[PDB]
Amino acid sequence: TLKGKTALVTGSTSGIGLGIAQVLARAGANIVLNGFGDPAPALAEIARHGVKAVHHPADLSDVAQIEALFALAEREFGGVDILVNNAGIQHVAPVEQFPLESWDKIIALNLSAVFHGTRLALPGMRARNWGRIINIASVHGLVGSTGKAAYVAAKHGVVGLTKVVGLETATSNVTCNAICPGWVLTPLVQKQIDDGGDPLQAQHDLLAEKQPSLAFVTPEHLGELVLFLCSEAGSQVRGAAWNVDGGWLAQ
Amino acid sequence: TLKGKTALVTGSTSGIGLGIAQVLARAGANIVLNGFGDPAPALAEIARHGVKAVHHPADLSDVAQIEALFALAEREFGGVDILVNNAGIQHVAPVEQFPLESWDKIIALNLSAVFHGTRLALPGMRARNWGRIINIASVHGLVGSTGKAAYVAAKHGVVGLTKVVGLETATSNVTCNAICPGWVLTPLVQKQIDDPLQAQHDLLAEKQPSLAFVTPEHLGELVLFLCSEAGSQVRGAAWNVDGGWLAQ
Amino acid sequence: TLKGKTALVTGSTSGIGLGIAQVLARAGANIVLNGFGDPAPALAEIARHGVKAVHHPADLSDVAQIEALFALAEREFGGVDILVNNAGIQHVAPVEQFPLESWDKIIALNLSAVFHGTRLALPGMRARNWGRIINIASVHGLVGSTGKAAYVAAKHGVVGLTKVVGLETATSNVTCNAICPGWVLTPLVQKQIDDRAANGGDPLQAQHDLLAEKQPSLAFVTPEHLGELVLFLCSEAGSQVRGAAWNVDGGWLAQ
Amino acid sequence: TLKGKTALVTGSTSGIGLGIAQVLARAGANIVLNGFGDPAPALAEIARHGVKAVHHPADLSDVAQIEALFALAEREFGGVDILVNNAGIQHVAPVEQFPLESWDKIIALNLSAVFHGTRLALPGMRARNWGRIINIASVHGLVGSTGKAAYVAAKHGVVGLTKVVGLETATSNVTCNAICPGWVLTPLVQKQIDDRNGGDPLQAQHDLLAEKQPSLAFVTPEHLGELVLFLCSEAGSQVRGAAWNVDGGWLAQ
Repeated sequence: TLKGKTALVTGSTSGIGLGIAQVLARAGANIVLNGFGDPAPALAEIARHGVKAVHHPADLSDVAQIEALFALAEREFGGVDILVNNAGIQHVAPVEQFPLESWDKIIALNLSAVFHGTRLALPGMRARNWGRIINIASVHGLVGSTGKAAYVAAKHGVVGLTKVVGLETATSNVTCNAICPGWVLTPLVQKQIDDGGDPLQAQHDLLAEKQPSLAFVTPEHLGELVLFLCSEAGSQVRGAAWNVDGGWLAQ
Repeated sequence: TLKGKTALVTGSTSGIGLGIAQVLARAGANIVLNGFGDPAPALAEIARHGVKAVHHPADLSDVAQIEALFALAEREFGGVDILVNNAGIQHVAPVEQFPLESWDKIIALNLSAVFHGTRLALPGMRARNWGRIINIASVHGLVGSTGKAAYVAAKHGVVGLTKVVGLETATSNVTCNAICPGWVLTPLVQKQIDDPLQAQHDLLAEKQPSLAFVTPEHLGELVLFLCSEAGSQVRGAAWNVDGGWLAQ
Repeated sequence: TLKGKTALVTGSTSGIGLGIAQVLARAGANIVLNGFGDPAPALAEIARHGVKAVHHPADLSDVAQIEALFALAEREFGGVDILVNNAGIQHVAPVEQFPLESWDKIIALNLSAVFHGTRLALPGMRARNWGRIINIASVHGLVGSTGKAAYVAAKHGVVGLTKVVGLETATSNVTCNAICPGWVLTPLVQKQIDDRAANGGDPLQAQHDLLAEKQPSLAFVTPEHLGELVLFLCSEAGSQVRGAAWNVDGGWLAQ
Repeated sequence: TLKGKTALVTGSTSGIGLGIAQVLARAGANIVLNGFGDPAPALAEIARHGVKAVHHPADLSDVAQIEALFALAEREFGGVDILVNNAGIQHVAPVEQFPLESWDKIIALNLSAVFHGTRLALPGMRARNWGRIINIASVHGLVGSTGKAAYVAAKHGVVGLTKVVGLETATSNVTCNAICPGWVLTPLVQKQIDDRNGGDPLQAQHDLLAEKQPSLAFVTPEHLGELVLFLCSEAGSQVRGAAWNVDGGWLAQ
C-alpha cells in the first residue's frame, strides 16, 4: 500500500516519531529514522515489518546536518516520498524570564527545521509525481498556554508554513498538512509520571486543565492518522491542521 | 472492526450520504439509509457488500419524522452506534433578497436536524458505552461566501454544536466531530457540469486551489477513520477536506 | 462625530444594549431603543446626552414585530445607519435534555432575529452608501462550552452570517462585523455574585470562582468597553473592518 | 488621552509604523521612533504634534541593537508604556526556492524581534502596573498565500506569541494583542501603483486587490494607528491575547 515509498521521520528514535514510523513500516514503507541515543532497538522495530530502515543522527538545529540527512536518503532510497516533520523540544518559563538560547533553539528545531526538511524533500516529490508532507505541530500551533512563548510561537509558524506549502502544491499529487496533538503519552511524559504521589493522579493533574477527555492521545493514534493522510482519501486534504486533542480546542 | 455496528446516515439515497454509507458498509456496519425517492438503487449499492440495509424517507425539517427515522433504526437493529448527520440543502440569494421560508428551511434541515439527530442517538450510545457522531458540515462552517447567508449560518452552527457535544461526551467512549468538505462531486454537481473539464474548473477555480473535487468515497474513508480506535481522542473537532479552500 | 447618524440597538432597555446605546448617544447619534420592561429609564439615560431617543417593544422572535421596529426608525429618523443586533437569550442543559422549545427560542432570537434586522436595514444603508451592522455575538461564536448547545450554535451562526454580509457589502461603504464578548458584568451577573456574597463569602473570591475556568483576567468586560468598540467600528478607521469577529474576553480565546 | 505615557514603535521612520506613531503622538504620547534611512522626516512629523521624540537606528535582526534601542527609551523617558512591534520584512519565492538567508532574516525581524521587544518592555510595564504591547502581524498570521513561506510562518508565530503574552499578563493591567492588516497603502505600494506607465490608477488597485481583499480598497496606516489607540484606552483593558484583522474582508472568505 506504501510499498515502494520511502518515509523519513525526524525525532523517531522513540516516542511519537517511532510510533509513526512503525505504522508507515507496517503499511510497507522503507524508513529513514533520525534522533539521538542508540538507534538500534528502533531499527529492529521497523525491520520487523519486512522493510529496509536506516538512521542518521542529524541535529536538526544545524542546517548542514539536515542536508546530510537528506543526502543519506537520496543515496540510500532515491529520496523521500513521505516526510513526517516531528522532532521537537520544549522549555517552560514566563516570556521575560525565558532563556535567550532556548528561544533560538526552540525556533530552530520546531520551526526552521520543518522549512529545511520541506525544501529538501519537495523537489523529488514533485519529480516522482506524488508526495506527502506531514508536520506534527501541536494544539500550541492553534492556541497559547502560559510559559510556552517559544513553543507556541514555533508551532504556530508550522501551522502557517503548512498552509503555504499545501497551497503551493495544490495542483500536484503532493500534499502538505499538519497534525495538532494535545497531551501524548510519550517516553518523556511516562518518565515524568514515574518521577511519592501515585500514577493516576499525576496523569490527572497533568490533563485536568487543558484536556477535557482526561485521557492521553497515543503515538499509535497519530501513526494511524499519518497513514490516513498518505492514502488516496488524503489526496484533497491540503494545507490542513487537524487536531487530535481530547477536546482541547473545542472549549 | 465495524461488523455488528449500526450506522444511520441522513441524506444517503445519493451523493455524499450514499458514498459514506457504502464505505461503512464495506467495513461491515448494518446501514440505515434516509432520503427522498426510490431507495432501491442506494439499497443495492449497499446490500451487495454482504450486509443488512433499511431505509426511511423522513423529511428532516419535520421533527416528528426525525423521531420516526430513529424509531425505525431501533426497531430494526437495536440502536444507532454511528450517526452521520449529512443531509443538507442550499439556496443562493443576497441576504436582503433571501426568501424567509428559505432561511427557515435551511436552518431547520442543516442546523436543527443535527441537534435532533444528536439528542435522539446520544442516550443509547451512552448506555452502550460507545458511539460516534459525525456531522457533515462544510468549509462554510468555517468561512463565508457571498449569496449563502442561511447555509453558512447553519454550517457554522453545526461546527459550534459539534464542539459542545464533543465537550459533553469528552469523558466517555462517545465522540462527536465534524467534517468540513469543499467542492464535492455530487449527482447535483454532475448535473450542473453537463468540454466537462472546463466546466469543472469554472466551478472550482475561485475557491478550491487543487481544481479537483473531493469525493463521497474520500469522505467515507474519513468517517471510517473517525469510528476507529485512532479517532477515540478526536473530540469536538472540525476537520476540513477541501483541496486547499481554508489554507488561503 | 455620529451626529446626523441614527443607531438602532436591540435589547437596549437594560444592560449591554443600553451601555452600547449610551456611548453612541454620547457620540451624537439619535437612538432607537428596543426591549422588554419599562423603557422610561433607558429613554432618560439616552436623553441626557442631548440626543433624540424612541423605543419600540418588538419581540424579536416575531418577524412582524421586527418589521414594525424598523418602520418606526424610518418615520422617526429616516432609517437606520448603525444597526447593533444585541438581543440575547440563554439556557443551560445537556444536549440530550435540552428542551425542544428552548432550542427553537434561542435559535430564533440569537440567530434568526440577526438575519431579520440585517435584511431590513441593508437596503437603506446601500441607497445612502453608508452603514454599519455590528452583531454582538460571544466567545461562544468561536468555541463551545458544555450545557450550551443552542447558544453556541446560534452565536456561531451569527459569526458565519457576519462573514457573508461583510463579503456581500465589501465593495460599498457598508460594513458588517461581530463583537465576541466573554463574561460581561450585567445586572444578572451582579445577582450571581450578590447571592454568593449573602452566603458570607467575599465578593472578589466569588467573582474569581465564577471567571477562573474561562476568563484568565479574573475581571469582567463592561457594557461600556463594548459600546466603545462599537463606536470604533463606526469610525473611518472601521471602514475596512469587514466580516470580522473581534473578541473582548479577558483572554478566553487565547487559551 | 496618552499624555505622560511613552510609546515605542519599531519600523516607524516611514509607512505603517510612522502612521501609528503619528496617531499616538497626536494623542500626546512621547515617542521613540526606530528604523532605517533618514529619521528627520519621521521626527518632523512627530514634533508637529508637540510631544518629545527620539530615534534609534537599531537593526532588529541584531539582539544587542534592540537592547540599545530599549536602553535609549529608558534613558530618555524612563521606559516604554506602549510597545508597538511593527517592523516587517518580506520575500516571495516558492518554498523550495526560498533563500536560506532570507528565511533566517524574515524570522529574525518579523518574529524573533517581537520576543525581544516584549521581554525588554514587560518588566517596566509590570513594575508600573500599566502597559500595552501591540504586535502588527498580518492576515498572513491567520492564513497562507503562495510564495510567502517565511512571512506566513513568522506572522503566525507572532499571533501565537501574542496569545502566550496575553495569558501571562491576564491578571495585570498589562495587555498584549496583535493587529492583522491586509493590503495597506504604504509609500512602497504607492511606488508600485504610480509606476503603473500608461494605465488606470483605479483598475490597477482593483487588479492588485481583487484576489485577496474583496473591498478593493486599502487599509491606511492611519486606520491602524487609530486601532492601536483604541487598544490603549480603558476599553481595551480586557482585550487580551487577541488577533484582530483589518483586511477589507480577506479572512471572511
